[PDB]
Amino acid sequence: WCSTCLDLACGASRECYDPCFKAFGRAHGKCMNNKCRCYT
Repeated sequence: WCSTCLDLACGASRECYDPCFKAFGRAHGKCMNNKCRCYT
């Protein structure tokens, strides 16, 4: 289904930038399905 997808809902680039950065390493993702999905 989703490879680089976190379990946190989107709503603030900063909110997902914390995890999306500590999980994948790069704060670069978007909000898909009420959830932030980072990509590489």
